[PDB]
Amino acid sequence: EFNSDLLLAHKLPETRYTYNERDVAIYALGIGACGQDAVDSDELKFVYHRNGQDLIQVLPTFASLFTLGSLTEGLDLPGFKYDPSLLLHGQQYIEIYRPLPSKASLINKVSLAGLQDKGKAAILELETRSYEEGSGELLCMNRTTVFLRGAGGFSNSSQPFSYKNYPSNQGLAVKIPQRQPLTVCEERTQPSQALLYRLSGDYNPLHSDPEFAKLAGFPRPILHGLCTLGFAIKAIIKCVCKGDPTAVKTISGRFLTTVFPGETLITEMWLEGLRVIYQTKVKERNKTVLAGYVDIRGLSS
Amino acid sequence: EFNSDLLLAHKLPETRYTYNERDVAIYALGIGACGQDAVDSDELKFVYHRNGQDLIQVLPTFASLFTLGSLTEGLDLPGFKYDPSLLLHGQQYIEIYRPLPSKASLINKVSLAGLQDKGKAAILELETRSYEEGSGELLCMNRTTVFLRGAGGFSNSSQPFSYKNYPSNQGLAVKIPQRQPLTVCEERTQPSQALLYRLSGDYNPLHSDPEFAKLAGFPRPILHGLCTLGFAIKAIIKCVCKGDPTAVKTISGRFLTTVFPGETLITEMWLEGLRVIYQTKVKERNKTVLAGYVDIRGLSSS
Repeated sequence: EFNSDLLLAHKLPETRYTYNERDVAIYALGIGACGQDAVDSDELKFVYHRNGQDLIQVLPTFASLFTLGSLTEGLDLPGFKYDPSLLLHGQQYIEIYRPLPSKASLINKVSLAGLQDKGKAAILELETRSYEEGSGELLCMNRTTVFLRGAGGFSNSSQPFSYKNYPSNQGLAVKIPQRQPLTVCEERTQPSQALLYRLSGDYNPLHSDPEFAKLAGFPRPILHGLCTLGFAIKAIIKCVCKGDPTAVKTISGRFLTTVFPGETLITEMWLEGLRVIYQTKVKERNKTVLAGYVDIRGLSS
Repeated sequence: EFNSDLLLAHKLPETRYTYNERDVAIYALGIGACGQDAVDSDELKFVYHRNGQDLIQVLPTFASLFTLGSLTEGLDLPGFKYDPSLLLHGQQYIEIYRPLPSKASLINKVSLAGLQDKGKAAILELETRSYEEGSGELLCMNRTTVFLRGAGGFSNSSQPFSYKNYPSNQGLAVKIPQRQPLTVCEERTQPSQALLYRLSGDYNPLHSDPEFAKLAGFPRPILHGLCTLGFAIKAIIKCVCKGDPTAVKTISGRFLTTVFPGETLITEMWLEGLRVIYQTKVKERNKTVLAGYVDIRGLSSS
């Protein structure tokens, strides 16, 4: 019952998403803004402004909230079924075309960017393009890569189905350079980090419910992968971009191991031209949990 | 009078662009579609269709017409002046997000993507984002890179101004692999190629007027670089993409040497994953005129 033509021709429905400056600030606190210093000049601008909360600046990983809903709700594709509870989020890819406003109404155009038959699992890549309702301008684009356990085996083993409808270098794993890191930044997450971060939209019991997380194989609920990503990109903004969030042009994050709220995240950064290569480790268990890159603006001044 | 902040905050006005299926076919003929064979199944679909001309397919380099006008008129940027006649077109970069329709009404939002003080010249990069009027969807994006002779020295030479507002890997020069090419395709351009291609929009006398071209430093009028680019990308569509223009997702082309209408273009191609690395030479003078890459769709069922 799987036909590739029908699936490639299928059109996924568009979405609306609305947010305001209070949503922006709750997100920023959810990913640790001013977590260590209330008067941190670099990070205070993400949660407060003397002339009104509408003037706070948006952290670029906020754009990841614009995808929420599709994959875990269901998302019916012609000739391709999967179990959403065994879904794993493999990587996130974000491109920021314009600085994100502190409030907006978005229209999200969604499209199937990739599908691979991997034997027992399938890899699915969904693209969300977020247009601002007033201007009509494209603010950003997200590509979400999920590992759909149990969803494989829908095509012929002689030629497994592989589909990539985007430039293949985007989100490619980049090797960690052999030299010492340019800058290392360390930040502790709060014991309640997941309970606060989930108020930005992702209410998955896996990050809040002890019993549910035990049944998933974890001794306590685990921090959202996208929260970890927010911490890392925040660190890059602080330690490489001189505090300016609008320096961030692309974000690639590959998720590796689980993080538990209350642990300390260490982000190591290298600079390769105008690409920041980075890696984030949990200090306590000394495990790498996140890796990727950030393309940044070049400006001599 | 040059301030970096004032320039970065400056917003360029948007433009409208309209085309139909006749514009598409004239373009396709302008970059050599069916140049060698009228009944070529691979290329006839770019200029004719059994069920009406509106069902012809659009060659992706057609999107380069959506930029025309900007740099050549003048385009005033705060604190930065330049002479548009001393403009040289260094590279083109195109991203195709959806296959281009055979007729459209576009809104082009334009923005300053890059500016460099290179001593006596400046490098300027303009981005055009083309939205379809009905859907509002972003069809494609162009980045045009021009070397503006005489425009340098606008910043303190003590710290030359460099500004790049896009992911720097896009359009990077990629090394030609040391192995032999996967595929080579060669096509003769027509002596009148530039006279036909300019009817798609670029009426610069440099490609049509013998006296004007001599005064620019050329023995005869030269073919538009974007015409050469059309030839290269068409060759890649036929020789790598099995004839499907919608396989093309990205186009980078760096212009290197002059081409004269009537010369024969040789395109060499290499495959590195889903990136085609390419190079175009003029057969007669054995000179490289164009180089870049094309990112293509991956689809196992093709």
